[PDB]
Amino acid sequence: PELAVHLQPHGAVMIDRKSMFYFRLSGRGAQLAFLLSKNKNLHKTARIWEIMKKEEMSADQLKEELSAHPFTEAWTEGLLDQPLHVSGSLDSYLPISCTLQLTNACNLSCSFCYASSGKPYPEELSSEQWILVMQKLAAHGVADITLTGGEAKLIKGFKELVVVASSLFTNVNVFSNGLNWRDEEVELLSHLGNVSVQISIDGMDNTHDQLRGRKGGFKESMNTIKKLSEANIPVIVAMTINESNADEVSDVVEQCANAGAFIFRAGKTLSVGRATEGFKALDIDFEEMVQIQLREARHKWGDRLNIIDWETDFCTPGYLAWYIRADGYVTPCQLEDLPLGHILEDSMADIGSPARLLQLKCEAKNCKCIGKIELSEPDLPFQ
Amino acid sequence: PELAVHLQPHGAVMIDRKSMFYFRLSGRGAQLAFLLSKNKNLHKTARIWEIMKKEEMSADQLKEELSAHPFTEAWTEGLLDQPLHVSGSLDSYLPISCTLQLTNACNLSCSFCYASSGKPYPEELSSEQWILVMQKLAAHGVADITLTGGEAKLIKGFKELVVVASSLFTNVNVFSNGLNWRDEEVELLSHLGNVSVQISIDGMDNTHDQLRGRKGGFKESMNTIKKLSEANIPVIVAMTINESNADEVSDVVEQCANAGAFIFRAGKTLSVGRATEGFKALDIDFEEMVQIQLREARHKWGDRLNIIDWETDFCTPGYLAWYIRADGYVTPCQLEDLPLGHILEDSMADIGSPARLLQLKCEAKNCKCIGKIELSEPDLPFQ
Ligand SMILES: C[S@@+](CC[C@H](N)C(=O)[O-])C[C@H]1O[C@@H](n2cnc3c(N)ncnc32)[C@H](O)[C@@H]1O
Ligand SMILES: C[S@@+](CC[C@H](N)C(=O)[O-])C[C@H]1O[C@@H](n2cnc3c(N)ncnc32)[C@H](O)[C@@H]1O
Ligand code: SF4
Ligand code: SF4
Ligand code: FES
Ligand code: FES
Ligand SMILES: [Mg+2]
Ligand SMILES: [Mg+2]
Repeated sequence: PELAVHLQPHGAVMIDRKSMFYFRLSGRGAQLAFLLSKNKNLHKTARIWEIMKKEEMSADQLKEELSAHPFTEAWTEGLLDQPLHVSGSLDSYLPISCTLQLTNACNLSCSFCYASSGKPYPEELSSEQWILVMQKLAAHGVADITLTGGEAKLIKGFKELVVVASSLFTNVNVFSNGLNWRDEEVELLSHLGNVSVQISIDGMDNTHDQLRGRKGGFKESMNTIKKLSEANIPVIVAMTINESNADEVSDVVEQCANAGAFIFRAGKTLSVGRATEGFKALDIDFEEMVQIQLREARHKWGDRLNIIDWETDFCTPGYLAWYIRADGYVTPCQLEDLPLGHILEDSMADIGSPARLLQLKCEAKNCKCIGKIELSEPDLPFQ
Repeated sequence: PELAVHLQPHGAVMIDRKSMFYFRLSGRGAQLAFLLSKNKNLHKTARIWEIMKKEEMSADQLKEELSAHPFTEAWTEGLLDQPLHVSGSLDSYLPISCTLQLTNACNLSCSFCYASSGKPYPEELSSEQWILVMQKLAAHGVADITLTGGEAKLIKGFKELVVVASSLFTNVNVFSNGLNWRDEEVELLSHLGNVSVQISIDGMDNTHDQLRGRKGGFKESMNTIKKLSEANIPVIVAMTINESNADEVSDVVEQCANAGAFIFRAGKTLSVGRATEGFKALDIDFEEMVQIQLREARHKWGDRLNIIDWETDFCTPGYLAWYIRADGYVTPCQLEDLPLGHILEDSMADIGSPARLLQLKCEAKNCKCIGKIELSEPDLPFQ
């Protein structure tokens, strides 16, 4: 693991930047973690605690205390032996993960698209501006970046941008419809080494092609999955479910397994953007139909492919993750246009205002997760 | 080494956080460093460069390019194989080293004291406020902290504060007159492991005691040096030269070597604070007298003690190092009361304003280094 401690106004989190697992630290636990990362010795850390805190603590008591949870238990086995990166703020909520909508342009114009993509916004951040943004985010401790759109790789200067992303972040993911991939793009992402690709597949050939409005789209996108996987790029396949494709999940999973994909994830079509027109919620029969196929698929393909459960490493919207639109406005979530601020016009500290987050929590209509967030009781390191 | 890249408005620096050596990166060199830290392979990095830059580059050309300087040469030997910490800003100058004046209180009242120490300021930051400050500095990439005063360890809550400093920074140094050290303070700093102590010794017994106004001060302070060294704490001895002690340098060096000190540094008395009254610049005969003793001392004791040269790891005042006074005002240098800002009232970004730094560069009367600083031509990574 590549561990970091990220400070927040109500407490700190420890993050494994590689897996993006994170763990809410108690104030005491954070202090002990920092000590162990420095002196690397349970006896030394316990004795320091005794001196500074005027409280008895032996190495056995410290070991037993940390053995109370499997993650803190690893701190007694040398997990904290590498330098622990420090980031964040006690005064504002700064993210550990961001999703950057590089452009709203797209070669498709899917009738369900939550982003209403196809045409770019009249003014979008240039690749040079996104490179400025990424330097600011990385210097603030953002560890994980997703590049989306639209079709992200349509942005002029994409190659330089994705190199900057790879260089400045622990993990990069590029979301793509899988169309119009060039050999040197595959090669570039392969060599960069920390870039994954998420490809949308919405059915077998004919259903996918109808839903996406592209005859031959499935075959091209599946070929892209194969080329990426052959170049050792982790591929995540995202299938967005509706009444047309609900019965095709198991067949799609097989195709993805054969193509070498790493992860398969199915999700509902949400009533956002172009999908609002004529929206019908997935009724219960179709939802159960998906679930039985996911279960069957794990029995069959679970060895060769991670098949995600239908509906922590979840970065809480707004508090731990930001979505940055192609026009520069920052929101808690790719589904939400209610802004925290503007990435060029406002300071990082102002964007992460706790008061605004509370306001967005009660006013957001499209991100369903943010309204459900319950902050833990304040428990800060060092008091 | 524990390497970091710190962005500035005119270019980036690579820092070894352990030794505090740093190196101005060219924009190209910074890009190559990040790539090598990620894919860890000269062939992969060269090929990525070819694809993104549309310029030919083989592994041999990359190796030859980096072999042009001994530090970049190590990047072809795996120096960059651990995660590279990113910090800084393209819009303001943020420091990599800070010196925190925890209090202006002191048990002595030396007639030369640049800080005019003895009585605390009427309002000083509490240890709790300093702990808030340290979290902000560490989250902004400050790697190295010095705790000074006054006598820093007089601050209420010193033990908790120095533990926070050790926990949040790669290196901590505590400056002390060497008086009134408790056994558990020595033990605490020993166990923390990344804390050094700088002790002032201004002559042999009688000259030191006269200059410091403390009969028995030399014997007590030398005993502290011995206790600290016996506990494996690196001790730096600082001798501040005047006409009274200039001929005692070699004798002091011997005492410091015998006591186990790590570094000996002699410096001039500067016309700041209480020393302005009756100030006489060290004339040339006394300055040469010091130099001959330093030379003799290195011949004799250079094996057992680092004897610093009379008059990079020098962190440029204001641009790379901040001094934070006990009243919270930030200045470029411990000798200078001209402020960059206030650590509680102003944002980090506002304190490091490039325009204010230029103004301080031309208006500062007491820091002699800042006026001499010449910024290199702008050479930013990623354009
Ligand atoms: C906005 S697309 C951008 C990347 C790329 N153009 C693509 O389609 O894969 C990101 C993901 O959102 C999904 N998506 C689009 N509209 C949606 C909606 N209304 N509800 C749920 N997911 C949706 C897409 O199918 C895709 O998996
Ligand atoms: C301000 S003292 C604070 C720490 C502690 N009280 C001590 O004296 O070591 C830090 C250093 O500055 C030195 N110093 C004080 N006044 C000075 C002056 N006018 N010129 C040069 N150094 C000075 C001290 O001797 C000491 O080495
Ligand atoms: S879902 Fe992806 S491919 Fe379809 S219009 Fe939206 S951005 Fe384009
Ligand atoms: S030089 Fe150090 S010991 Fe002397 S008055 Fe100043 S702060 Fe106190
Ligand atoms: S994070 Fe916005 S809906 Fe889940
Ligand atoms: S840094 Fe101020 S005088 Fe040297
Ligand atoms: Mg059908
Ligand atoms: Mg004399």
